[PDB]
Amino acid sequence: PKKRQMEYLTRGLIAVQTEQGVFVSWRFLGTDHETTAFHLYRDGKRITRDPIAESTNFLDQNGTADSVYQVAAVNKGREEKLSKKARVWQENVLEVPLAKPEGGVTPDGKPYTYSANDASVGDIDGDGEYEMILKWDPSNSKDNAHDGYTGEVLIDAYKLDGTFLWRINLGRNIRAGAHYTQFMVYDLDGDGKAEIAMKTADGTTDGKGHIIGDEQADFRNEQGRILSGPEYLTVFKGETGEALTTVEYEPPRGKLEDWGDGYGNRMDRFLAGTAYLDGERPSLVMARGYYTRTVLVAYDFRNGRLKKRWVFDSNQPGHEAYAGQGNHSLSVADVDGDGKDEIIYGAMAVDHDGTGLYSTGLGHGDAMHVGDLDPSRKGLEVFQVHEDATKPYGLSLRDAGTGEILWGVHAGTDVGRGMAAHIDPSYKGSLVWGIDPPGNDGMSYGLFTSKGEKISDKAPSSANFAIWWDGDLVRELLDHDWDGTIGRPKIEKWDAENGCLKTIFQPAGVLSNNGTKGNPVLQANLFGDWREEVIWRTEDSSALRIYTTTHLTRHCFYTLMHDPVYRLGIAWQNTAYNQPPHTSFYLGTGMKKPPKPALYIAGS
Ligand SMILES: [Ca+2]
Ligand SMILES: [Ca+2]
Ligand SMILES: [Ca+2]
Ligand SMILES: [Ca+2]
Ligand SMILES: [Ca+2]
Ligand SMILES: [Ca+2]
Ligand SMILES: [Ca+2]
Ligand SMILES: [Ca+2]
Ligand SMILES: [Ca+2]
Repeated sequence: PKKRQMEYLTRGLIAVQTEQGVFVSWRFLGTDHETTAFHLYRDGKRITRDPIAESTNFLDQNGTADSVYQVAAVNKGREEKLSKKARVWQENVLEVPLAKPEGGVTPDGKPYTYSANDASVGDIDGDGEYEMILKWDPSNSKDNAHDGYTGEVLIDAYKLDGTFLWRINLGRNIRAGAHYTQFMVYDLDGDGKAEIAMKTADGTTDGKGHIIGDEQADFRNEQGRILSGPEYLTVFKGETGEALTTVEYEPPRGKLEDWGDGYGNRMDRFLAGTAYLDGERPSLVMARGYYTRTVLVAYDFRNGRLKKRWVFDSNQPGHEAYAGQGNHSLSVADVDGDGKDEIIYGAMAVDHDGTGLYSTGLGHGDAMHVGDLDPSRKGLEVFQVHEDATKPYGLSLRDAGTGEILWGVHAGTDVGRGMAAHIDPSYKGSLVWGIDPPGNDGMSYGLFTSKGEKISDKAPSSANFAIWWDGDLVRELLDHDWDGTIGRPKIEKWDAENGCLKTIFQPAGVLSNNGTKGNPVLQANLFGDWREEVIWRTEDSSALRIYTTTHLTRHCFYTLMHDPVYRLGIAWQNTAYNQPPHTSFYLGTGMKKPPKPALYIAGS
């Protein structure tokens, strides 16, 4: 296999106080050998005798609040350089204080405030530790079709120690809302440091205070929309937030009505992804449209410049059937076995070279999941739900590479949420299900194996994120309890024996994001072992709280950020209606040994 550019990562050693001792976990790196084992040191002294070789975690019954840990890789009996010293966290929470921006007033005299919203991660300085890239959302942010002015969108960078690095202000000409700004954080050129790409406009102010274009320009109409004036695409330096290059946004508006309405409702439907279109280095993919005209534009970033790679446009001859298929998210994976990434754009797919891969014709939906959902069947599968009541299926399971529909279930109505996850150890692969979102009819559309066997008419009442949280191979479920105004985050576990969800984590003082959608700020394997961390905002957005597991595992996996599908999932997590990340391999009961990551480290 081709070796993919990936991020340098430190051991990511953490230590957390529990009632039974100090829980320690660290990364198994893509550069480690399958036979690599580990020694642990507490207060300078080795506390392991036999190197730890079956996991990258440890419960130290002799650890105290004052203990300091280091880990060393061991290969062929030879021990390597010890990690940085890790101190013991008092709780399984790392709190990152925020510089909460002050609210304001829109032109119509209506006040707004800010809350901490979607995030992404990138290593902006190349030291092997992630920084947080955080989007602030004003309290007046808008669904496209709802009129009204919005507060300016702000994007911040923070170090995990709470250091505020910079703020980008997108300015008055970028409307706030789920479907507008899609911020892509990645080391696009391979120097070892992440940059940030997003759509910008006249009046966007970068991290060093430099304004893009005309500072005086105001393209907001009486309804608070921006439907005129230049549109730009900017790559910002990770370290400083400074604009590196700005180009014209593609595709341009053209005649408004050609998108299907004159209000920009369909036109201003943006998505973004990072994809290894050559199977070796990342490319940037900025997308516009899914209900009607659908356009994906690929770029390569090198030596301070964006260069257009290709354009997929449903208006192109032979591509008409590709319109109306995109979801409020996209997925990225090598689905056809050529080593190169394809874009799974909801109910259709675009090949690595920008040609049409397939269109299912099943139409736009609000959730999708690409992974090895049926490990008995060669290749990846796509499970998704569908919104159009007139279409054949409310939920569909297909071959990811050919688009062949393996099975589907008719609904004759919008199926607004869906999940695919290994929640039942007695089925090798994912169960899949569809349910109504909160504040709707509370309907279930069934729980099925990925082969289409109906387990029950009543599906798990959570269909949002799935998260590896505890020690076992089953995936847990992340959602919230929505009360009509706010959501209280939770992680739940499926009880397959009696067909119910049990709450296993529900932290106080934090809120979910994006209304009924109930998103975390971010879910990602940020540090420690292969289990995933989760970030939620405090109620007042004075801080982010990053939660990490303290459940001991007997299982060992390479860090998920070194997985070619999972890492790209983190990059698109913020995109429109946030979707959860998946592994390129089947992780679950009865799994075969995963292949070691085929990679090289950017920046040597
Ligand atoms: Ca860093
Ligand atoms: Ca870079
Ligand atoms: Ca491929
Ligand atoms: Ca291909
Ligand atoms: Ca939708
Ligand atoms: Ca499969
Ligand atoms: Ca589990
Ligand atoms: Ca972890
Ligand atoms: Ca989002």
